[PDB]
Amino acid sequence: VTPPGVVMGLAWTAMGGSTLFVETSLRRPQDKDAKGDKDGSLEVTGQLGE
Amino acid sequence: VTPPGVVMGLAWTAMGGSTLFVETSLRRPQDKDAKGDKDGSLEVTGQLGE
Repeated sequence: VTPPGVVMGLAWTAMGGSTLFVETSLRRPQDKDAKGDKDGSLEVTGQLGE
Repeated sequence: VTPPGVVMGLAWTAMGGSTLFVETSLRRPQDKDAKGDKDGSLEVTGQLGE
């Protein structure tokens, strides 16, 4: 069913190809300040090459 | 059609030359405060050499 925020993705791996999923999630409560103005920094993960 | 904020650009690459584009875009809502006085800091990207 792919609950919100997950998407399928094809990938041309070193052997064959595989239907790797990509996922995301909140990492803190949202309304820390109704006026809050701070960039919603992303934090990537999964053995990234630069 | 070159939608706003994109300009053509010649480049004397390592082999030949190619008409690579340069692109830009807003990264936050601008009117975070109608009175806001913060430097519109740029963020360059694309494997920059210093």
